[PDB]
Amino acid sequence: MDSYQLFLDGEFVDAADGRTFTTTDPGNEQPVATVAQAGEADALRAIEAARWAFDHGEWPKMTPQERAARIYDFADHVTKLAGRLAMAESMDAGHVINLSKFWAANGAALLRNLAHYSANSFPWEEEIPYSGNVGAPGRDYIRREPIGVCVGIIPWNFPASMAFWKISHAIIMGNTIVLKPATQTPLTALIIAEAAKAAGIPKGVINVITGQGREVGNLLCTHPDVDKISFTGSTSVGNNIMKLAADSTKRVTLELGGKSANIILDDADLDAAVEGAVFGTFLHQGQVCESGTRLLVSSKIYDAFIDKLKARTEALRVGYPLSPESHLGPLVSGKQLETVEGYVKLGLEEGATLLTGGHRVEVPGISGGHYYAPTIFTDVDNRMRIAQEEIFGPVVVVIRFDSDEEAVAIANDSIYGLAGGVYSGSNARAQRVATQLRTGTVWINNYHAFGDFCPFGGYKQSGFGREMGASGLSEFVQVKRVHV
Amino acid sequence: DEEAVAIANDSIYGLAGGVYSGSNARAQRVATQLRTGTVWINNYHAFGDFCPFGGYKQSGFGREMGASGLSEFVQVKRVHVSAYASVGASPAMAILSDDKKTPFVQYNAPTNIISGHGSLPAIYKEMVKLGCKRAVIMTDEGVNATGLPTLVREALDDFCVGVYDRIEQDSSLDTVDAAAAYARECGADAIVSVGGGSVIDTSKAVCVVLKNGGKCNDHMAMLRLQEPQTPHIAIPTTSGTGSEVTNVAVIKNKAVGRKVYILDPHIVPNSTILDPRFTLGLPHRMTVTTALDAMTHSIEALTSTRSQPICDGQALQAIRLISENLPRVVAKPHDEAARANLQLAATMAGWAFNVAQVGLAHAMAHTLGAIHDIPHGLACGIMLPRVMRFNVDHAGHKLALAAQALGVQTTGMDAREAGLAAAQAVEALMQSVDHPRYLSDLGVPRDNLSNLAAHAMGDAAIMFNARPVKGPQEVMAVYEEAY
Amino acid sequence: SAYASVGASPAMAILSDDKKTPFVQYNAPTNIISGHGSLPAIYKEMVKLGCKRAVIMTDEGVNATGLPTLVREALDDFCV
Amino acid sequence: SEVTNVAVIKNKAVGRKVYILDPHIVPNSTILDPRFTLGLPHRMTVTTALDAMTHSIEALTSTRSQPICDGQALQAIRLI
Amino acid sequence: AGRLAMAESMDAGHVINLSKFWAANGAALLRNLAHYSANSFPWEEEIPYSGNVGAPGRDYIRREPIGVCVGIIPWNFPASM
Amino acid sequence: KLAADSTKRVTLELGGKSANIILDDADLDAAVEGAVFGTFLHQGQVCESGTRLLVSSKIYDAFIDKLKARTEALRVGYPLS
Repeated sequence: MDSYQLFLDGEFVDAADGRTFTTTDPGNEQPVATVAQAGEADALRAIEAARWAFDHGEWPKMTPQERAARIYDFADHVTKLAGRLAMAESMDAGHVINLSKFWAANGAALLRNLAHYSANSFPWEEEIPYSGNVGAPGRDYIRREPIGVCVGIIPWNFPASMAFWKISHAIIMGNTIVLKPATQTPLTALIIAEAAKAAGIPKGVINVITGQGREVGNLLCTHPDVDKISFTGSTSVGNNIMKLAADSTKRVTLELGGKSANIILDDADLDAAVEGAVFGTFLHQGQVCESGTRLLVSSKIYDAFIDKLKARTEALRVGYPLSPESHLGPLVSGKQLETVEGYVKLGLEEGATLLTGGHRVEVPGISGGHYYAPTIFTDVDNRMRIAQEEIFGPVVVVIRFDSDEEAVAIANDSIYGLAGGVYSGSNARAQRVATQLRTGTVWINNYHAFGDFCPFGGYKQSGFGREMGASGLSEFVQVKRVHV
Repeated sequence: DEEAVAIANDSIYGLAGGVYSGSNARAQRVATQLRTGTVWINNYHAFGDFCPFGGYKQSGFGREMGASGLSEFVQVKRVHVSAYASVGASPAMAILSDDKKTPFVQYNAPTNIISGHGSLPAIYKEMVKLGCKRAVIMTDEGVNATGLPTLVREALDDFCVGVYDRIEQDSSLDTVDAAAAYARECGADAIVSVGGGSVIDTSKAVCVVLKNGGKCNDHMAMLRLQEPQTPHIAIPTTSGTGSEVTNVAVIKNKAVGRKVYILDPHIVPNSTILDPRFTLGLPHRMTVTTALDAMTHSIEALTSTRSQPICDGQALQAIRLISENLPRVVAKPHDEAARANLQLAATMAGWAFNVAQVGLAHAMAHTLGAIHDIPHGLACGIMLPRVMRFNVDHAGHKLALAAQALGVQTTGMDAREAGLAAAQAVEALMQSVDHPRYLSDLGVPRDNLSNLAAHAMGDAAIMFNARPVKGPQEVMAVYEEAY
Repeated sequence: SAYASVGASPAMAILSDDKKTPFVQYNAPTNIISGHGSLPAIYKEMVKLGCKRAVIMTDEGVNATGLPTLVREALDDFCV
Repeated sequence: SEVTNVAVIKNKAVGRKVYILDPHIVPNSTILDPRFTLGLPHRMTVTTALDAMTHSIEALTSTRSQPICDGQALQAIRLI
Repeated sequence: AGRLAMAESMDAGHVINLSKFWAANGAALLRNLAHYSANSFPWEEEIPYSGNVGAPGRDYIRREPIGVCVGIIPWNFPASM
Repeated sequence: KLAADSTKRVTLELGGKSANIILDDADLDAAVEGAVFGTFLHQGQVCESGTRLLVSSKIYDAFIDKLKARTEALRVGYPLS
């Protein structure tokens, strides 16, 4: 059985006390590997390593063009581990192989693209031709500089992708990052740290610590030597991490969950609309943050849409993640399965009509595993708790409307603002609907259209700040005005 | 000054600061190290409407004034308008379905084709059309020994300013960098490539580097460039690689030991010249290997998941021309018409697989070439029919069309039967034209097949073939069958 | 001359019985978009060409069928 | 006409169709959406199909026929 | 301008030579920021290269107002802040 | 901390202890004038006041006397005067 170690100061080391814990495959409930359990001493060591790498290391001092070559080497060594990363992701987080086989390629492409943009197009120095002050002649210009030590906390939804996002955004701009993966899925961050070590990244730039409980997270958030926290997860934990970081006045970026609405207009193509709705709701068993769990369907096409949606949903195959024939895998843990069952029971109590699913699934040839059938609820009002509270499971609620204004009002009637989608046969009508949605991302006739230069983020209580693009890169730099 | 900087930064606040000095350079050296949101040199309290201000550390966060200040009071929304509104239009949604076909692609072929007897002098006018006056010829030692680059130089006359002949077979990033440096020192504004696929791909990379600057490793991306690159004219000397009309260039990364890609419609050569003089003297082995490489291109393009009727027409016409004219070239080496037909077949096969994309055979051939230095044509030819039989059941009526193009009669037969007949015809042609057929002849050991199969899965050509590759266990089977 | 071969010029074909002139240059730069529901791609094609103000040219018979209305809705704000 | 470089215009003051022939007048892009021909009547369908067939057959026979044009013409004939 | 300067001097203790410019500075700032917003601020921005070849289409950025804002200012520079 | 409970965007502008650095090649008259201004504008109640004055050892003696004289030359009186 494989053994994994913390990545501190450019080397793999055990925990200070030598404690370890075992990860488990959600597909068959078998142990996968043993991972070292970081304590408070290891968190302190990582913080000092990052602080020394920033204050006295060569990483923040070298030019963007010099950082670009190191990032290219890092991306190449990341590509060299594609199969291992995909297999570990499938065995640890439950991603199906058809989904998880692209993670290393996507991460390397993102690294190369962001490094090229930083080295070639990012405005590291910007002029101010007109300062608005005639009594102070001189040269005014803007310098952008790295913030310092960054702490990135990622959830169990997309471990490899989120780790790549955090590491790229932190280190490409010249900062040093301490990465803390989720308790359930720690392997992919360590595998990426292996490529970071192989590529010759300076020591202390990238640190990965894995630990159960929440003492390590509190120590990371409240330490005076940490300059920025980038957190992704649930709203309740983010609202507490922000309170913890408030005591030292440090920059915090929050990416929280959503209850994204998918709108189908009466002129939409029913085949494409059904396919897109099914994809955007049941990709990765509905455990994506931007999942369209609220399906707004026009009254003029409700009857035709419902039957096709039912057939398409029943056509899905649930099986082992490593089997290429599987479309859906298991939930990340038994607690998540119990939460989904509780939400289904609540929805049944509230009076919603259960169209399909709502029960556990036994995968043939496999004993154990957290498998759940995709679930559809109909006759749902927008003020029901199931239409208002995030689930993180393969459950969808269908709500009908009569007009585009009513659809917009229903979609905006939520505390989340992460994403949304519109399906229509006219670009003008879809854009008219989209310009009124109070969400950070709107997809027209598509869903889950990820991009390297397309910023994404949340409105309202879905968080603040953006990732990817110049907007994402600007979160990790300071702004200095110099007057001569 | 270092002590002053250390004292100034020794605080929990980062709002502002000031430096007074008689030298701007010294003051700026002191200022660039201060961890404050605003630094004044020889001034103080210099407020401005477009000058952002704010604090570092425990002086707060965020900025006021300027675009930086105005950006604090706006949200950012990303809107994506899909180009297609149909089921199956996106490869990403194919994960949750048993059907993997993705037929939605956009077709383009802007290359200006020049062909015929004595068509080389047309390069003199093509240079004027492209607005270029300083061309540098890119070639290699083997082609330079035959005297064809001398013919190209005489055709260019005063538009040629240099010749670079140091391009090596299986070129790398350093070869591209050296060629780009040599082209830049000569003040080139256009690149003329005379050679095989390696020379043409290296010239594409050299054009990208010349246009954008930097190093070759910086530009290894997919669909990133937004504007036309340095003008490029390709003059192939092999009877098929297709590289004169494709948008992809493959470069070896010696520090990684892996062939990297650059894929962009803007790296397609502006023009190409199909003069039969450049292939009249080609030996027998090169002729048969390049013809079989073109045949593999056309057959794989007819079978891939992204096959389109235009690509089908190109592939079928190329297959017909190759089948009709390869025996004529083998028997009658300086038959000019057959050489021209082979060149046109190669160009059309390149057009076909530029859009339809290649499958597993090229994924195998690339690893074979990267590890054992095996030429591309032999590797493609020896694995074409085994890949055909490998995909014989998931390929539809396409293989029947290929068999009809080769000449095998298919007035009535099951799709399996027609697919097997097509591979039988391909093997018949291969044996008729003196083509090598087994990997044992070229020195690959039996045991290294596991490592080769493992290295095969890392290529991007997978997931474009008709049959999805479940893992290395099937690549093992095909490699062993090829032994 | 762009060509140095016999039969390359149509003018010299006057003094010969053979009239074939096979020397031409081939080009096809048009970007082909096709498939079910491929009309929305015009919105991105307008951005690729660097245009923002398109005018639809049609006739009465086609305009009566409502296809130009579909094109206008696809163009949205790029149609003037 | 969506991919050709020639445009034919009638000159009413002369009563003769005049020509403009240039590679730079080729359309930059075209959209082949089946919605734009799904409602075409029978007479228009057969006449346009026969016009395309005439194009392909004449191109295969003219004095300037080339193998690329031959492939295009043959594929078009087969599809029609 | 005169009323604002007099009130600032009497309320916050600013000397008249300092407080006599507050209204002019505020109006100039308002005009400059309004002109920049109307003419140069990127309210709509294109994304020519999204980094995703599997999702063709038009990507662009819309910038929109946040909503209700609360501004708390200290006694240092009341009018300017 | 109060705004954390509803997850709303917060921008903070807090105080400072800004340092004013005088190098040995600086012009002593201009340096003294600038230091006095940047420290005593509005009685030092500006957020960006340079309350920490870093002076090189090579020019300390000459700078201190001029700074003392310039500071004692300041007049304190009614704001409206």
